[PDB]
Amino acid sequence: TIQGSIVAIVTPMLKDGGVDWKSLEKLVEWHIEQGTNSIVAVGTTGEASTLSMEEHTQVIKEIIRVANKRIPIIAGTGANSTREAIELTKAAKDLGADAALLVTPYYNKPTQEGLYQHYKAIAEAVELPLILYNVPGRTGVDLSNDTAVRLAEIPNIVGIKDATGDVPRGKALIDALNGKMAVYSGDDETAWELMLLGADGNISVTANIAPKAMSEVCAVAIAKDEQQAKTLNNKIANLHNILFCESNPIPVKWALHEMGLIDTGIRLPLTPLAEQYREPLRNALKDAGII
Amino acid sequence: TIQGSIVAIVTPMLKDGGVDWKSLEKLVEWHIEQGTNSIVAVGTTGEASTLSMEEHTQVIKEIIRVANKRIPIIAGTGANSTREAIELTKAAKDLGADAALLVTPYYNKPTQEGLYQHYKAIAEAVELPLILYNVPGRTGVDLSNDTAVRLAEIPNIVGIKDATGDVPRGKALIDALNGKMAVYSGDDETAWELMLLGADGNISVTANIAPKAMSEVCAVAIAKDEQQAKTLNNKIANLHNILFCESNPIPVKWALHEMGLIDTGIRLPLTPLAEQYREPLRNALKDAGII
Ligand SMILES: N[C@@H](CCCC[NH3+])C(=O)O
Repeated sequence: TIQGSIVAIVTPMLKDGGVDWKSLEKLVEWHIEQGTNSIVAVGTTGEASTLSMEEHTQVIKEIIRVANKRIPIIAGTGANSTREAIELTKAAKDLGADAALLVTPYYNKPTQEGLYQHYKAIAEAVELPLILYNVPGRTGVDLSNDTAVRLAEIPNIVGIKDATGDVPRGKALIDALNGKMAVYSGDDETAWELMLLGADGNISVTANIAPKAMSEVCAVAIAKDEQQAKTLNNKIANLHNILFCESNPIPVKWALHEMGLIDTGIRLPLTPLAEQYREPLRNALKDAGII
Repeated sequence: TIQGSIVAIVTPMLKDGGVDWKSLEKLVEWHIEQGTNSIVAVGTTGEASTLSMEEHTQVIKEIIRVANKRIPIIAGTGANSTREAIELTKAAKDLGADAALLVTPYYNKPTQEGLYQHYKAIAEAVELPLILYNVPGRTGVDLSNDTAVRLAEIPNIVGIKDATGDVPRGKALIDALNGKMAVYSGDDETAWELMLLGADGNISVTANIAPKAMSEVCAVAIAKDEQQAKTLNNKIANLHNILFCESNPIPVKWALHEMGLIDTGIRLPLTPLAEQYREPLRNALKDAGII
């Protein structure tokens, strides 16, 4: 049921790396004003990895408070420990989050059965809608369509963020499932095509700097308007490319800085976008009319 | 500079997941007895990602207590947060660890420069020998030989665990380093080859079940006795392959259970060795004279 443009929102930071609450606040308000359908708080793009548990809670709480029930909020609550994922997802629920996005355990490479048992355990432990999140390139594991299909049987497992960018496989996944659970794109550059094939939305990086354009692209692709989905995407297709010239969220945070929306803060081991890409990005933002 | 067989020790668990302190004590004792040259406490093989911070500290504490200065203890203290890694590495230092092993930040994909700044920051914050650890298949990031050479200039960065299993690449690493830091194998199958090439040791998974054998293999290869290192390694070569039928430490823990040394405990998302693999493992263990 949650659909359209879902922004994986950055966690604005002060020069020293402290969370910049006033920028965070303005961003959320802007996304709501601009058309953004919902926000994933503290996901990969929001630097889940470098924020303390206390900061995860603080950030989730502020985004919910500022949203004021106008759009649904998803809390990023993934962990590579089943026990810890349970704790983070429970905390998200108690905070009133509408759903939780859970990346597959990264680094420790669990088996498919383990991924199955991991998710099942969380779903039975916390009574909240859970969205799976597969991004093999970052985690070391690949949650198969088959395993996702098995998980779709659990009532509170309501979707999956497929960041593979493998359109054929995403379509295969969509078809293998029925409205059993939703499928969200996690790859901005092929998102439009995924939604045209039935995905319910796009958990976007690009929606961070072009919330309305992406808002529109999703509405149109979900309505199966291929031609208008193609020409509305072409206008921002370049953005989809440069926002990953270095690992996300490095580029998108610098973009947001060139837009005057946030400061340069960014936490190690991540680093400020290398000088090498700042100008080509400034030009990409101009070419798209962002600035 | 630590040299030889360095066991990446498992952390024994009771059926319900609780750390089996008694078995751990017995294993540490056994390793010292059998010829193990060093122990890595709470590394990947020790399920560092599913142990609480307190259990982390406790495992290091116990291993150090039992070892009683007989052999150097390395503490696994890697994190994908620079702040977090410094905290864990200071802790290890204050606990009496001889060095710390830090895997490259996983999941969040820092740049090469981010990797350099991450490790540099930790080196300067904690006066303790640090060993880098590159295992691209688990982390989603590959610390290049160039970035390694850079880091080797730093006084207390004393070594690198190269888990690529790419010997020619390791040859190039050993050569480019000009001795500035040690190189350790993180791939049991090719460890004897990397050591014959100049590696100072093997942070081994196999040493968990064949410590006497891996200890001689290491000493002989480090001495550059190619014929004896090959024939000694040939006797345990099938183990290096079987111990990875599923993701480590899933197989080595079960092997150790078949040996009657530990219980079946393992924490989700990890799972006990799949049935189909238990017998073949038992046989390899029998052929190697372990069982
Ligand atoms: N630590 C080893 C274990 C994985 C087991 C593969 N089946 C690695 O990085 O590859």
